[PDB]
Amino acid sequence: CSDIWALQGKSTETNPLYWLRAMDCADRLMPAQSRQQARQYDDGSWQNTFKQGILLADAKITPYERRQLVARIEALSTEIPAQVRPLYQLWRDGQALQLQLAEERQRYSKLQQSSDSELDTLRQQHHVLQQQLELTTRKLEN
Amino acid sequence: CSDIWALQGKSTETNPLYWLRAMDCADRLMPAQSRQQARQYDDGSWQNTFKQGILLADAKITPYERRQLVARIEALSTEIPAQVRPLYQLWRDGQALQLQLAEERQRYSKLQQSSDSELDTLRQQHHVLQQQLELTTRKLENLTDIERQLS
Repeated sequence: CSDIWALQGKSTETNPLYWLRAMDCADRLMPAQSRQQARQYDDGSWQNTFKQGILLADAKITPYERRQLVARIEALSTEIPAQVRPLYQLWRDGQALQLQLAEERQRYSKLQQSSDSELDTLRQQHHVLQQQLELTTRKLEN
Repeated sequence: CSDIWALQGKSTETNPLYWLRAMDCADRLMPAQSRQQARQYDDGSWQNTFKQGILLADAKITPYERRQLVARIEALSTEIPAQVRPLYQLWRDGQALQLQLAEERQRYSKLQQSSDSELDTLRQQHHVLQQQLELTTRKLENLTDIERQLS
């Protein structure tokens, strides 16, 4: 696994077995090691961007980091060798669905926040309205 | 792509490039074509069960159906060869996320319904008490003005 990251060349890039190993090796790393290793692959070529994505995906990254990860991976989709596309696609779909999950959890968090604040606003208003009514009833008796 | 599903053997089942090609071909089928193909691989072996899962993955299936497909191949995951395991993990995690998203959307649907019914009732109560107080306040104002002018 120590040797797989440095491999370059036409014969390596177009081999689905290479990228499968790379992804396998990344799963074996500790999240902190994945983040650190990904930093090496910032040249901007599709090969390094893909390698960076594979490593960065296994790190403890933020949802907005993954949003940016997904975007960079989608941008280079046309340069992915035809043989590798089905593997790339499967890995990308995995990153995409993790993003959707993060977005759904955010949606739920916004609904639970807004509903609670709206409910309690009404409950404070119910307290004022109830007392003001009973004060008014009292003043009518006087 | 029509020939790919029929293959069997040690040279094929331990072949990551074979399963990759299968997943690729499954993408090029319509749900009706997927279902018909899946019906022919139901012997119960890990090979067939994996095939079925791949075919039925994008067959417009229910979350319950998805969970069953996942479950059948998961129960035989130890039999999957070392060369194929990394690819199986990718595919399973994709299905696992889909099941998690189905649960999440169901959770959101429940909170949406429950909160809307609780808010509607409380909004209705707020409107009623507003009108009540306004009618009572006006009465107080009116009656006070009469007594004050009298005094």
